Amino acid sequence: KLFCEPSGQPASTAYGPALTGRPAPLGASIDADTGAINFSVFSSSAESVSLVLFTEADLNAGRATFEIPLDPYVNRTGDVWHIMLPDLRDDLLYGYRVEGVHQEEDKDYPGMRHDKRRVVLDPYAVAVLNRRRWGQMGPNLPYGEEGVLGVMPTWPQAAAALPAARGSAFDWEGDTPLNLPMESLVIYEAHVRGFTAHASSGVAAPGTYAGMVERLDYLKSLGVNAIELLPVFEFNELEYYSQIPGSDQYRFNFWGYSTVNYFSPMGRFSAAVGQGAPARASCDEFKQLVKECHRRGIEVILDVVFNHTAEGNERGPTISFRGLDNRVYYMLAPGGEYYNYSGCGNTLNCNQPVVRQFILDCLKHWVTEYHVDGFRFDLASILTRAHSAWHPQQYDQETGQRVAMSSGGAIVTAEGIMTDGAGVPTGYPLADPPLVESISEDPVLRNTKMIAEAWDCDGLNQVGAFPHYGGRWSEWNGKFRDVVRNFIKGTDGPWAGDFASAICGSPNIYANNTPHETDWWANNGGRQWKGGRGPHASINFVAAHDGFTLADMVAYNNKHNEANGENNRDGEQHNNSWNCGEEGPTTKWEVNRLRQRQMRNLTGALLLSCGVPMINMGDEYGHSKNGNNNTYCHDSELNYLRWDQLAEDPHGFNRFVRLLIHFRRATPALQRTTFVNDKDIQWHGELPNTPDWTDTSRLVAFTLHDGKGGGLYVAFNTSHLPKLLQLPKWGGRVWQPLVDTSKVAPYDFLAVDGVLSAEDVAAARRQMAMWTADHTYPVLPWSCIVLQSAPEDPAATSMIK
Amino acid sequence: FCEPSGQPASTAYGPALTGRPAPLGASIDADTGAINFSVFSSSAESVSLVLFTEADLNAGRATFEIPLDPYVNRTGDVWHIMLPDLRDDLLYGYRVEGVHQEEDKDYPGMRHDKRRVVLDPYAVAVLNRRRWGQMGPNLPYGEEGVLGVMPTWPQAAAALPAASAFDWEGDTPLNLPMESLVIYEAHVRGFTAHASSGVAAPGTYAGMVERLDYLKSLGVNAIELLPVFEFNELEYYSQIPGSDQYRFNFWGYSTVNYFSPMGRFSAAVGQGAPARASCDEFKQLVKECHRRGIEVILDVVFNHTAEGNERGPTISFRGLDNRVYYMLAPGGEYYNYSGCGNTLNCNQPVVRQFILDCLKHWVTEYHVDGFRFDLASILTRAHSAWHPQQYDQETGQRVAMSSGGAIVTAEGIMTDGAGVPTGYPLADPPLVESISEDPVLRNTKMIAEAWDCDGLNQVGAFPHYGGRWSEWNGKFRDVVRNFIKGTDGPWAGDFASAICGSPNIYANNTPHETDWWANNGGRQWKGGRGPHASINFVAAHDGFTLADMVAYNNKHNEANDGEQHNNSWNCGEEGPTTKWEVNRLRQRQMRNLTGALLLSCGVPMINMGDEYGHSKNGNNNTYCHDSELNYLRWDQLAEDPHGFNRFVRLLIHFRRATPALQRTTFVNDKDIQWHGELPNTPDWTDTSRLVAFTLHDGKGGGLYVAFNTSHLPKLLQLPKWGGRVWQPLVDTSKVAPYDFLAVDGVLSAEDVAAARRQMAMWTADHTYPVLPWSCIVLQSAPEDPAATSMIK
Ligand SMILES: *[C@@H]1O[C@H](CO)[C@@H](O[C@H]2O[C@H](CO)[C@@H](O[C@H]3O[C@H](CO)[C@@H](O[C@H]4O[C@H](CO)[C@@H](O[C@H]5O[C@H](CO)[C@@H](O[C@H]6O[C@H](CO)[C@@H](O[C@H]7O[C@H](CO)[C@@H](O)[C@H](O)[C@H]7O)[C@H](O)[C@H]6O)[C@H](O)[C@H]5O)[C@H](O)[C@H]4O)[C@H](O)[C@H]3O)[C@H](O)[C@H]2O)[C@H](O)[C@H]1O
Ligand SMILES: *[C@@H]1O[C@H](CO)[C@@H](O[C@H]2O[C@H](CO)[C@@H](O[C@H]3O[C@H](CO)[C@@H](O[C@H]4O[C@H](CO)[C@@H](O[C@H]5O[C@H](CO)[C@@H](O[C@H]6O[C@H](CO)[C@@H](O[C@H]7O[C@H](CO)[C@@H](O)[C@H](O)[C@H]7O)[C@H](O)[C@H]6O)[C@H](O)[C@H]5O)[C@H](O)[C@H]4O)[C@H](O)[C@H]3O)[C@H](O)[C@H]2O)[C@H](O)[C@H]1O
Ligand SMILES: OC[C@H]1O[C@H](O[C@H]2[C@H](O)[C@@H](O)[C@@H](O[C@H]3[C@H](O)[C@@H](O)[C@@H](O)O[C@@H]3CO)O[C@@H]2CO)[C@H](O)[C@@H](O)[C@@H]1O
Ligand SMILES: OC[C@H]1O[C@H](O[C@H]2[C@H](O)[C@@H](O)[C@@H](O[C@H]3[C@H](O)[C@@H](O)[C@@H](O)O[C@@H]3CO)O[C@@H]2CO)[C@H](O)[C@@H](O)[C@@H]1O
Ligand SMILES: OC[C@H]1O[C@H](O[C@H]2[C@H](O)[C@@H](O)[C@@H](O[C@H]3[C@H](O)[C@@H](O)[C@@H](O)O[C@@H]3CO)O[C@@H]2CO)[C@H](O)[C@@H](O)[C@@H]1O
Ligand SMILES: OC[C@H]1O[C@H](O)[C@H](O)[C@@H](O)[C@@H]1O
Repeated sequence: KLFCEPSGQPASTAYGPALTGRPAPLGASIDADTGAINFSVFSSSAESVSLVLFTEADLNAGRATFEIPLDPYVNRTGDVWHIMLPDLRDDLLYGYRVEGVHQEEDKDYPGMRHDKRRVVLDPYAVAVLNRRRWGQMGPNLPYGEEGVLGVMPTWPQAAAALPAARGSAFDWEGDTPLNLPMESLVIYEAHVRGFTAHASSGVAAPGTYAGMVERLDYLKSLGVNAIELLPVFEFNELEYYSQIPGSDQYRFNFWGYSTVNYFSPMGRFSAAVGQGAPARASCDEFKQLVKECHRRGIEVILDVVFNHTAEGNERGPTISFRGLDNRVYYMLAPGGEYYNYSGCGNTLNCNQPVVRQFILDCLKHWVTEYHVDGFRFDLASILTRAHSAWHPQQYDQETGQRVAMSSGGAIVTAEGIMTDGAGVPTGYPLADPPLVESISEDPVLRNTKMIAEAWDCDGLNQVGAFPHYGGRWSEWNGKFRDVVRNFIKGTDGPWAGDFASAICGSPNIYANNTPHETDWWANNGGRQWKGGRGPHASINFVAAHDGFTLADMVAYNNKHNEANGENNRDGEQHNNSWNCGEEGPTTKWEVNRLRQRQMRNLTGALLLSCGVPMINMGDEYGHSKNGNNNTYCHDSELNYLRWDQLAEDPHGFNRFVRLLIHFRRATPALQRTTFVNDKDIQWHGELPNTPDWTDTSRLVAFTLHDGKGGGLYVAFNTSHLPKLLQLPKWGGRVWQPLVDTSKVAPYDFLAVDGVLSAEDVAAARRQMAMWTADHTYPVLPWSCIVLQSAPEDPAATSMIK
Repeated sequence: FCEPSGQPASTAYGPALTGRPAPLGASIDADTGAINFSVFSSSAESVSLVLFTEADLNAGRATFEIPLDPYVNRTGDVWHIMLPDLRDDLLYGYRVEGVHQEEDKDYPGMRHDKRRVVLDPYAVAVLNRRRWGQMGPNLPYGEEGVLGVMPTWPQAAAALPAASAFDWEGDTPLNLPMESLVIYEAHVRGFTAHASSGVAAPGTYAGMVERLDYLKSLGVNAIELLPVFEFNELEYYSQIPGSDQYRFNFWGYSTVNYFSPMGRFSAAVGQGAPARASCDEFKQLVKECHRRGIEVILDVVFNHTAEGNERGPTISFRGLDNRVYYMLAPGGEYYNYSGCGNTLNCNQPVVRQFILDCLKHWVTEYHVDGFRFDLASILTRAHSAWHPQQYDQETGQRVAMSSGGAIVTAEGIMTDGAGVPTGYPLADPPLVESISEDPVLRNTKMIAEAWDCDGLNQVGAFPHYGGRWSEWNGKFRDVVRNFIKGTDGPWAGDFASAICGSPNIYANNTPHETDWWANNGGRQWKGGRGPHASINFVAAHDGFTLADMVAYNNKHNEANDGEQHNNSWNCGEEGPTTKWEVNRLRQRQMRNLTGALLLSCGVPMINMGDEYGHSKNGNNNTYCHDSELNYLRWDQLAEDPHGFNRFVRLLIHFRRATPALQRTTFVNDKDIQWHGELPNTPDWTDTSRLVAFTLHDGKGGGLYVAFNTSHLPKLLQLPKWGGRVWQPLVDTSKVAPYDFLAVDGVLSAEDVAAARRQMAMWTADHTYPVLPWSCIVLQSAPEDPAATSMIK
């Protein structure tokens, strides 16, 4: 009955005799009055659970240091196994050896995959230790043979770190989440390793959290106020380890979309872990990073991958969920086959109530413990899909043994199709997925920003209609990307009209609510989610870590992923790109000229649109992956911030981008929570108020008011020919040049900085005064301008100085 | 030895000697040191030499009078006397007695009056009134013994030769190749009269010297002076109803004496110095021009004199030999091809020789470099001849002759003695021939204003004697003015020709169907000349200012005549305005006209003031105004409110630095090519508003030039020259100083490089945007792909 009562297992050279303990909280926690360590882990299906303890030396030799088997009657309440250890030695790490049935051993129990030869990881582990250093192979052991822990050299035994002692807690120094209004954000999408891994970073600890801190100043000076980190939860970079043919380079799991543990920071991004620090060092190093971001005005948004795990399918390794309770954690068919909506091996059983709670807890854990500001949910559609349910295992009354069940205990239709227990066939996209409801409504998370990549690998696309619970979710707007890429490169079809919509924050998606005639989601489950949102629901992007780099969108018609080892079958097939006249690096002046313009024209579309822009690390200076549009597996300069190329800025593109960011941020009209109307914005062409929406259009142009008598004139000429634009006349006022991608840098962006003085800017405005007074502006093919309304001053046409 | 001629000595000289007829004028006998006086009159009966102290001259009174013996003191029609040991501070004239036609109708054309004392045509210096605008004395003119005509025309006298020659310090005329000239038409008083000039002696030869560095810095290498031969600025002295101000003869197109420099442009004469002081003041001016590589070209007026018609004053020729010196009908009426009252008898032999002697004088004595011939057509016309006077061998008295001795046809029409009707324009005028062939003048430039007031126009075919003559090209003016304002018609085509040095006017051997001169007297002159035959101008002292032809549709001459068809456009409003679009457009058009002028083959001339936007407030004939209308506004030049003076200055230097525009032969199709919005696709239609051309430098480089005269802007596809890109230099659509991208005190070489780079994407695309009513000049340069990287 009582938690303090000893449970029978004897003391050791490193702990007191075990006590009963408690179900809550899940994970390992410090008991407050005794100082002891309570362990709690869920499994509905395990027959036995042992807590396994390791020193690092023993961990590395594939052996346990101590084992404590839990009594199934004492050390268990419902489905939560638990035990407590006083005087536990700090140099020890922990896991669980879970015994039960496996389907390959007995057909009658499909979905069960217990294996006592493995020691599995606590899902709620605060920190994980296995391999200390990025890219370091696991130790050479006789894996597979009796008594040795670990799957293979690329998957050695891992273990969880004990909770920190009372009195030892992080000095936040009064740090808090920043809660910046969403519409005010400029998101930079970044990878922790790649941010400083290149020799040119010059940081003390390349490719780490601490390293990232040394170069955070550059981001603040760039004008960014949010950073979105690619997956930061423990993953195994050696999981795709193999040789690249034609090379001695080896491929890795670099990006990290394959999560081993969701509660622990990636240890092989921690400088301290590389230097031999205890496993929790990653925790405090990550905290430090978040503190440093916040000091600099930068929010932290974590890319989280709750739709599949590193365990893959049946052929993958057993490291956590599979060996604890495979039927609970993964989405399974009645035979035990893994659903593969992720396209990565398995699908997490998101709406199953234990799993739901896991995810809730996880998000609260990162917000509360690490002061994070938001999450970006990889393939978020899978979080809408209905789970697989199994009946609770029924045991024999007299015998105590295990009783087999109709359909293995899978809850099915009369036709055998799998079900969520509540009458919904497994996989069905729910209009009201209870996981998403809980995320949207949990008080701990109420000021936390949520962003959905609203699609998955089974062709489900929910953009415009992700279950958003009152405007509580924004979305990666891939239609924006497609529209901007198409319109800017110069293309027939609806792209001018669509581009104008993109510029306005895509009201055609988020405000409008009449669905496509053949779109099943929008006509059914998504129906109620279709309006009731603003332009800030749209995360706008032209490029991401996925797909072509900005520079490569203008240098490559086609992808070149041969080095990825899926023989070019991977990555986006339709990039809507144009090489500007020749594939890859060229010597032709005409083509390079054009690319310099196109890069800026695309950036202009991005930073001059309503909604919320996101920039892919590197795109702000011309970064190239040599035409590889899916560099998930390369630990090389293809995925690193080129501090050397940034400094060089050979055509002044970084200056242009920086300055446009700052300008965007100084322009309230661009940062809205409600959609612009005809008083806010007007559309033009070669003549004022005469836009071209035809299929052959190559021009979109508009005025944007500032509600103080001023505003901007913006134009995108996507023709192969130059044009003379007649500008709308605002009485008493004249348009003044600011942006012009026709001009060689620095005259492509007329604002004061280290390169152009106030005098230089005024001189450059006066030069054109005859043109602007005339309300006439010449534009180059494939070019972009931004002008500002100023009070007319007839003295502008007299001699300058 | 010259025999004594019998006249007594006096306090001022010794017993007179006979003297010689040569040289004409007053001169020093090399043998005795005596002053020899010589003077032509075939018609006179008596001639007395009259001498004046300055005091006596001022009081209308002669100090001495020496009657000449008609036998001993005369050889042929030349009267002469020598006076030894003459007080050199006296001045001289002649009292000439003879018949007058009003006192006797039998002698039409004779206008002797012995109450007058007339000036030596060959006078080296004249004294009459010492200061500009100074009224003559208030004498009882017309009464017995009082000399002078009225207060505006008091008695003049001529100075004697000096017995201390000027120090030229090796000065010679510069003999610059004609094709290298940029000419500045200027007026000696107007140049420094304005308070802002800040000179010691405003409005004088000495004052002009003090500001010549301005002209050198401007890049001008020839100055053409409005008439510096003595004239009477009080000829038109009269009050202007509007104002306090009086009307003058300001410009000076009404000469009193052709051999004397205008005394009232001399600071020294105005200060009481002897009359000769102006000779040295003028020599100093020429010397100082030459030190600065500036040539001196004199505007000369040999087609008429200040004596007007029969209602004007007898001061010189009329009283000496009216019949010789003036073009007369058989009743003694004054032909008036000049539109001024008289016509000088240019091709009669004594007259011819006078003009020639005059030109030689100014070249030899004053080191002048060239002449501009006012209404030069008049010098091509046949003169009027009269039989030599007949006297009774018995009585000695005059004999009347048939027709008054006029040499007429059977129908009574006047003739030149050799069968040509008086006034007929000659293919081979001996005066123009002599000018063209005389060795003294062989390296002297000659410029004809080849028309006159009876509608004779000879441009394209002035008798030029192997290209010895250039001409004011009035076609250029009209064409450039019409093309640049935007005007339907043949203007684009004519403008292209104007740019080529007007070969349609000077090398075109095919004359018009109707033009008499070209089909007859001028036929032999219709070719054999290069573009340097054409003196190009957009404006001159006559007509509208550059500024004003862009600000006024119609003239405004109330305060006074003046051109009626000006081909101007005010750019949207008459005169001054606050409308911004008008002022902007005027600023461009000033540059656009000046560009047409300075980017054309031939020889450009700039009218004083037009390099800073000088205005005459819409008055297009300011001949009678001694005021800031005709003064160089040093204050306004200093202000340069929209950088127009800078623009002009640079354009002039750039032109001098461009051999391709300074030619003695005409451009062919290898030299120049004609483009439009597309390369090699010009528009010659009646609605054309664009002319553009490439001009080779002979080294693989060259210029792209274009004038958009449309009201709409254009995009221009430039012609692609392999391995090369066009760089911006001139763009009249850019606000100064970016209208002219050249290094000076305002733009660094850094500034220029950066201005060029800005546009590297436009030029590499071979695409150039131009504003309406604008003009650009680009410069072919080797292609540098790195131009489009960061300027840095
Ligand atoms: C938003 O969303 C997406 C997705 O989240 C992001 O997309 C990017 O990231 C993706 C994931 O990184 C990436 O996809 C690529 O990887 C996945 C796998 O994660 C691939 O998925 C398919 O193919 C794999 C591999 O064929 C299948 O895996 C199954 O089979 C293998 C067995 O072949 C199992 O591997 C396991 O066992 C092997 C063998 O024992 C282990 O390898 C070991 O031995 C080898 C030699 O024999 C050695 O080479 C190796 O070093 C040893 O370790 C291995 O470690 C172990 O995992 C799997 O477990 C099993 O599931 C999948 O079933 C199948 O779906 C894709 O094809 C790849 O493209 C995307 O391209 C990225 O774009 C996106 O970025 C986000 O925005
Ligand atoms: C090249 O080509 C041309 C021409 O060379 C240049 O053109 C410019 O210069 C022109 C010449 O300066 C200028 O023309 C203007 O002036 C001329 C004359 O020089 C005019 O010619 C016509 O009209 C006049 C005036 O009616 C005629 O004059 C004749 O009659 C008058 C009147 O009697 C005579 O005047 C003489 O008599 C009176 C007697 O009392 C004297 O006046 C005095 O009393 C006045 C009051 O009662 C006082 O006010 C006055 O101050 C007193 O002195 C007068 O002084 C005296 O001379 C004339 O002698 C007699 O011939 C002409 O015959 C007739 O042809 C033009 O009409 C004028 O426009 C042009 O406008 C310029 O553009 C050009 O610049 C070059 O490219
Ligand atoms: O140069 C003359 C030509 O220019 C214009 O066509 C260009 C397009 O604007 C430009 O986007 C690109 O088109 C490519 C598509 O974007 C790409 O998806 C793929 O299909 O290849 C196309 C080119 O190979 O390039 C073309 C021209 O190269 C203009 O639209 C034409 O009308 C014009 O004749
Ligand atoms: O005026 C404010 C208005 O701006 C935006 O509307 C523009 C659209 O984005 C744009 O596509 C275009 O719409 C036209 C279609 O493209 C065309 O095919 C045809 O059907 O006509 C449509 C209407 O013109 O132009 C509109 C502006 O007229 C924004 O989307 C609006 O919500 C906003 O109110
Ligand atoms: O290219 C060398 C050539 O240039 C100049 O000739 C141009 C003329 O100046 C210009 O008027 C124009 O002539 C055209 C007429 O206006 C038109 O009405 C019709 O008759 O055709 C004419 C041309 O075909 O163009 C010519 C250039 O062709 C200049 O006159 C010469 O010095 C030189 O030979
Ligand atoms: O399912 C995968 C795909 O879904 C969506 O249709 C997106 O447009 C695409 O970018 C994404 O990768």
